[PDB]
Amino acid sequence: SNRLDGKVAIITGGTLGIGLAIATKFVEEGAKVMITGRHSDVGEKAAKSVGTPFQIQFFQHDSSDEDGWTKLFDATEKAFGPVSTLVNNAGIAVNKSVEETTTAEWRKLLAVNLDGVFFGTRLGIQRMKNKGLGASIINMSSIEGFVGDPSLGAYNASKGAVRIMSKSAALDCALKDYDVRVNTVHPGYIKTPLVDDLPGAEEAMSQRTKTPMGHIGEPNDIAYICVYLASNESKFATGSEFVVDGGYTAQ
Amino acid sequence: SNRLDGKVAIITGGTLGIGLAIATKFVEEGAKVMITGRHSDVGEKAAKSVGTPFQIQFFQHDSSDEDGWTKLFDATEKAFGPVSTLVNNAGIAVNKSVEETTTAEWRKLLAVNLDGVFFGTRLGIQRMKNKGLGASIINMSSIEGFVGDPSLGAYNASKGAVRIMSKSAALDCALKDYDVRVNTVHPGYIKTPLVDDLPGAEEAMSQRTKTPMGHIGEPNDIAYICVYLASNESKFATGSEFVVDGGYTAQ
Amino acid sequence: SNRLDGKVAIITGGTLGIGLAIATKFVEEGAKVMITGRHSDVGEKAAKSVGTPFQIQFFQHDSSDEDGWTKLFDATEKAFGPVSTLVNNAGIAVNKSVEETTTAEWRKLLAVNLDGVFFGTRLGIQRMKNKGLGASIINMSSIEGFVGDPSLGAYNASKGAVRIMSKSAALDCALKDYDVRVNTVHPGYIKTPLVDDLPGAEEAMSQRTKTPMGHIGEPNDIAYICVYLASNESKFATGSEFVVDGGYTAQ
Amino acid sequence: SNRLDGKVAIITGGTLGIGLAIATKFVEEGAKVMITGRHSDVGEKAAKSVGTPFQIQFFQHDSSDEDGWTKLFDATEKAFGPVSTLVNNAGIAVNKSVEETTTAEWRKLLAVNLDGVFFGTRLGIQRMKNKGLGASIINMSSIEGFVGDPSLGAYNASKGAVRIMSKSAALDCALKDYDVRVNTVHPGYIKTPLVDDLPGAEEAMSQRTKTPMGHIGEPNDIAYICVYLASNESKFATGSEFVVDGGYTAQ
Ligand SMILES: [Cl-]
Ligand SMILES: [Cl-]
Ligand SMILES: [Mg+2]
Ligand SMILES: [Mg+2]
Repeated sequence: SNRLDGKVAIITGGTLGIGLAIATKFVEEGAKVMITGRHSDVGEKAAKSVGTPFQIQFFQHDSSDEDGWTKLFDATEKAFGPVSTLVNNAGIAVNKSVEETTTAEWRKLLAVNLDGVFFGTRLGIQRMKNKGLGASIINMSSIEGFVGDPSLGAYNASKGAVRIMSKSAALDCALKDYDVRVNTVHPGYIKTPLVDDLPGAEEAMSQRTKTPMGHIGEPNDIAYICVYLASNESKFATGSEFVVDGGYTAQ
Repeated sequence: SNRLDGKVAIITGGTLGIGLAIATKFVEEGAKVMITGRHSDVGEKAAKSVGTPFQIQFFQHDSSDEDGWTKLFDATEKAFGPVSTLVNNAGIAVNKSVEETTTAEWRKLLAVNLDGVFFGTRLGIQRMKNKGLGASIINMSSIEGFVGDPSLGAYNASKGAVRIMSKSAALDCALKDYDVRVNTVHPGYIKTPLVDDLPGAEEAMSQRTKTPMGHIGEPNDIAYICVYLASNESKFATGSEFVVDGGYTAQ
Repeated sequence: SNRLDGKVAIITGGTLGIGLAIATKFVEEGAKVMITGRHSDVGEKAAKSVGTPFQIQFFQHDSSDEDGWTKLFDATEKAFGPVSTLVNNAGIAVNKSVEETTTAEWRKLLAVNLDGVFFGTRLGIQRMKNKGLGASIINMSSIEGFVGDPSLGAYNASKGAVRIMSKSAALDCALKDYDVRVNTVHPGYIKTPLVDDLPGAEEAMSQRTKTPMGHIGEPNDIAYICVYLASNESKFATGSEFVVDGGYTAQ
Repeated sequence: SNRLDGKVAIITGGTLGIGLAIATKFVEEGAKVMITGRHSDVGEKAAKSVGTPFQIQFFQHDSSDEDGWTKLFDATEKAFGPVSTLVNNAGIAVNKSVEETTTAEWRKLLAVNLDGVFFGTRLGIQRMKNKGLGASIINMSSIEGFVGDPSLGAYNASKGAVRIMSKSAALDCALKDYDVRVNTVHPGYIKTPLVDDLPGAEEAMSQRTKTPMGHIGEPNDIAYICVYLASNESKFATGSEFVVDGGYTAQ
């Protein structure tokens, strides 16, 4: 308990599923949290469901929106004081092979999944370096950052990019003594309402040729590894990849 | 707090350095612990330094000793009840290139670092499967399981072996619904009394071309990732590698 | 000899350095080659230096230019018949950390290094599937696709993207029986006239803490692995990463 | 043609399947070859099938036999002159999970697959260093060196060991300017008479959930990457992993 004492976290895509579980456990461990999402309806309800505005607030933002990133860091500092912790969790999927990806689909997915993580990482380093915060940037980088999927071409590109860009940022922050760590988290298949809304999706993901455990994960599985990485417990972990996938990548 | 409620852990090489830190944090999180080591003098003192014999005990054992593994699981069950958690941390180093490794050095190091982890993993699966324990085997597998070191040839062999053997065991346990997870932890350079006893060793390990953070870790850095992996917080993590190395492998 | 009998290859950035060496060895092994580059002065001289217009031609192209990719495949087919082989070699570097990367630098580098490899791979699959050509797409994906560099943030993002996007494409082509393979090549540091023009670059690259061989490579080092991947010798290799780096990533 | 001009190669387990194909292509490319195997009936027939005793000979040897390794290098030097090239191909498999592996099975498999590769690599470095031979050690390290298989526990241990031990040897040889390269080759599933003798093996290996190409490879698939690694074409490749697996590890 109090594993995130004094921390101030931004969690992009924090209004549902994995992001909301990360936000929930972060508040339970003593962090102040600003969650982001595209929809005020979802986001204001989500913040209130977790805690008071002294614990957690919502900021409406598309991660692809560069100017919005400045507003987001300014709003979080105004509410909670200097930001110590950034979880770049916002992402979209296109269910196309490379061959069948349109240029419009390619640009839209990279704008959220890659540009957004770049904008957040770049700004996070500038705003959180050299303040003795034990600062931590956690980039969501998928099992699709390790292995290909024939029907997730653009998503694979974005997650590979996040995986190695995060190492670059980890190294620069370490070498310059910035007191900022950067790591990637790689979820396998996770049961969310969105999976539950697609008939047969969980059953397909639970086949042993996909997930050896024969079931898929829950959002708290990703929340717990994020608490470790945001905490000072992980002060020697930087430039690392943390996989939580039911054995998906082990075979 | 109470993150290892009800757990019963064996930690090999648990009498000093990283193993002792893992044992200390495991007891602090509510686990019963049996630590092993070659020397009764070190081991009985270490157990008493951490807690009462109702919390932690010592069992004298060389991990290379196959028959001793049976005695160790029997003694732990007699003291604390069924074992839920095994940390295979016992290991030795030979400071020779492959070229300059004698056959006697090769066999001695593999007996501890590889045979020992095999004997512990094999027995752990048999003893901890199908009991609803949330069982977890944590194999120590080094940054030397990912990258070569020209003067650690046999050690590199042993750590590569542990890395991939652990995936095999993770997959079999997952596919057979055994309720046993197997993961590897990969420390970079860690400050211990043994490092402190070698003049200039910490300074060499802290050079940026080795450890980008410009310093080395402390035993608690490895203890915290082991608490996560032993706990039910990591119930969807199996067959994964967890690196805590100050950026060593990121460059 | 004749290891690329009947092959028709496009090599982007084929007018200089690594691309020119690949083109030279491809023509030697019996391939017909279209090389691309931004500058017709360089490109027309380069094609004539290697062979006759029945062996090798130049097509002026920026790999970021989507419409130009269509014209490039059309021109290659007109000159040499159906394309069997694509080497996505064109690339640029920005020598900035993630922190210091401007948005204009980010967008410019991703346009060439990521968008261009996507446009080439997508069009390559569409044009070379189901023609019994033994088709092969070779993506240049850098050692910077495996490890971070603190001063190559955008470059690392682009090379990690190419690494995993290529696996996606490899799998879709294999599962659909397209007779198209996709693989990545990961050069370490290679001596080119351009490296010769950067004072101290080769010397810095040649430090044992960077390249263990204590020297950097030459363009033919990359040409020879590309001949293997373009040829039918590699008909069971798809979704693989081929590193030629002097030991850079082994430590 | 003549890609292995002047080379003198030892190929362990060179009398059947993959080893025999490597030997066949090595002789075709101008190498002198000593093949090893346990059975003189098979070995003498295999050598005569490929070439004359001035091109290729057989030496009876179990790779687990340390004293026999000395006699093998002595016999090869006597027949062909100084050895330039070693392919550590000899291997055995036990079809047991870690849980089900007997100690006798463990020790027997490690004696061949790990001890034998150590004995060969160590002796190879000692005999081929500092002779200007362009020396090359190629270690067979399996897709089972990258991913687990629930029913290949000891095999996975041995192949992970070879993978990382080879990086250690590569680095020491590079740093000491020995003119010795060390690399690993990782075959996927390969059709051999031995696979043909296991009912349903090829069919199981050919499922898209195992090999995405929907078929397995042939021995020449491994021979061609070994020619590249033995030749001076690969003079900048050391400490690298070369996977030829039909897409097995890409998903
Ligand atoms: Cl040009
Ligand atoms: Cl034989
Ligand atoms: Mg490195
Ligand atoms: Mg896989």
